[PDB]
Amino acid sequence: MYVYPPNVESSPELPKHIYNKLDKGQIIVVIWVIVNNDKQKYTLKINHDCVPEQVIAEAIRKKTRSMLLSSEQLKLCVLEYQGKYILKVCGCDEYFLEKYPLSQYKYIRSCIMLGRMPNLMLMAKESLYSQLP
Ligand SMILES: CC(C)(C)OC(=O)NCCOCCOc1ccccc1-c1nnc(Nc2ccc(CC(N)=O)cc2F)c2ccsc12
Repeated sequence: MYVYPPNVESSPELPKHIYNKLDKGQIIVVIWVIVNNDKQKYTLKINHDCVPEQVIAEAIRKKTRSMLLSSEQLKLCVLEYQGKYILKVCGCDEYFLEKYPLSQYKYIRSCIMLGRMPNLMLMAKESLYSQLP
């Protein structure tokens, strides 16, 4: 269980041809989760420069929407749960573990260029843990 550094570009600035493909600075992503090992997903529209914990936070917003939480109650729940999970590129041993604008990760910036939908798996942070020798 080696964990590799984040696969990011050298600058958060988007090249001209990629910047002009944003829809009012926003992108759409699909977030998968294992629930039986059944799968559920969210399709979320987010600012391109959201950091991975803000993506997990938006999914927390969607999950608790029916509770009619106030902004303070949502902040409390987000601070409690957003650190217990991590985002992983579907089908690849690559994680978004560090605070970078999402579009600075090479997988996301490639999805924006090619017009492809980013697919990410939200997983428990403990699955990264290696046992001690
Ligand atoms: C924020 C906390 C941690 C309190 O929310 C949970 O306990 N989540 C559930 C456990 O999954 C653990 C990880 O889940 C999350 C953790 C953080 C943010 C969002 C989720 C999340 N939750 N549900 C998702 N779909 C989903 C719909 C309906 C059901 C059936 C049902 N009647 O519950 C089950 C489902 F799974 C999806 C789909 C994509 S992300 C996501």
